[PDB]
Amino acid sequence: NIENIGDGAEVVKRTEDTSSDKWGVTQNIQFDFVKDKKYNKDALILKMQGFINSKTTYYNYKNTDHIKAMRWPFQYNIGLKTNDPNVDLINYLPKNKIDSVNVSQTLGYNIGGNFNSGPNGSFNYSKTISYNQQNYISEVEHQNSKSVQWGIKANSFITSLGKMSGHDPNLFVGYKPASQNPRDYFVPDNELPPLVHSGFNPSFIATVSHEKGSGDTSEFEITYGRNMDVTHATRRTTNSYLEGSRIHNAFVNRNYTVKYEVNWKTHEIKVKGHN
Repeated sequence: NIENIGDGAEVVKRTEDTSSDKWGVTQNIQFDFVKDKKYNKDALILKMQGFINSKTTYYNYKNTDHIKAMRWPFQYNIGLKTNDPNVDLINYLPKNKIDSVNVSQTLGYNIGGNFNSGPNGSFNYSKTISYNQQNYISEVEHQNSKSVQWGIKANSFITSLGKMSGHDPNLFVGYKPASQNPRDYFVPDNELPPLVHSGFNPSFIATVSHEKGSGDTSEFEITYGRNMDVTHATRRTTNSYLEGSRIHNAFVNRNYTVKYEVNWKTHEIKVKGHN
């Protein structure tokens, strides 16, 4: 749990695993403390992994028998925040808007406080992210020196019907209903991306600096969750056909938030709370 990355430099590693069956979330956090004699600041690389269940559900609408609903994650939320004035968020990955099916990036470190969030010469330490986001797009929703938040949202779909936007109210609505079971007014699982039928496996990185001797502890709040949309499929007769309608941002910030405290001196980590 201690890796030597060079003369006067080492990485002290800690991990925290925290799950919520209520939110359907697992936070697998890697806390890599960068101890370097040539770097005048405390530094910590946080690798945010785990799982966010999609919580996709299908149900009959009110007292009807012609209207069926699909409650699905329009977006996944991944957020990190500190309330410490002595901490600075110095880099994070992914930085830019990315629609690639797979997101794989590397953070590099070179002795003397040199971080290369660009991916010449080798690194003293590296950390890699890797996640799949088929039909979704990743982009930073918010950033400042104390926080970063990504949105991984429904983007572009090709179902059995054609090329659709993640905002299109007809998205996931079936052409013909299979039965009166509410699932059956919506496209089968092989027409659904994994982020809709199963969930998201996040892989995000953030690096923070801390002014040495300004305080031994800092709190970090990490949030993992979803913004749920509701798609209604209405059976009509022209023999039966389905017409789609959407309640966009039906349930926002359905998130599991965990508060962590790091000790810069002892490299120890506690969980202070969660919802």
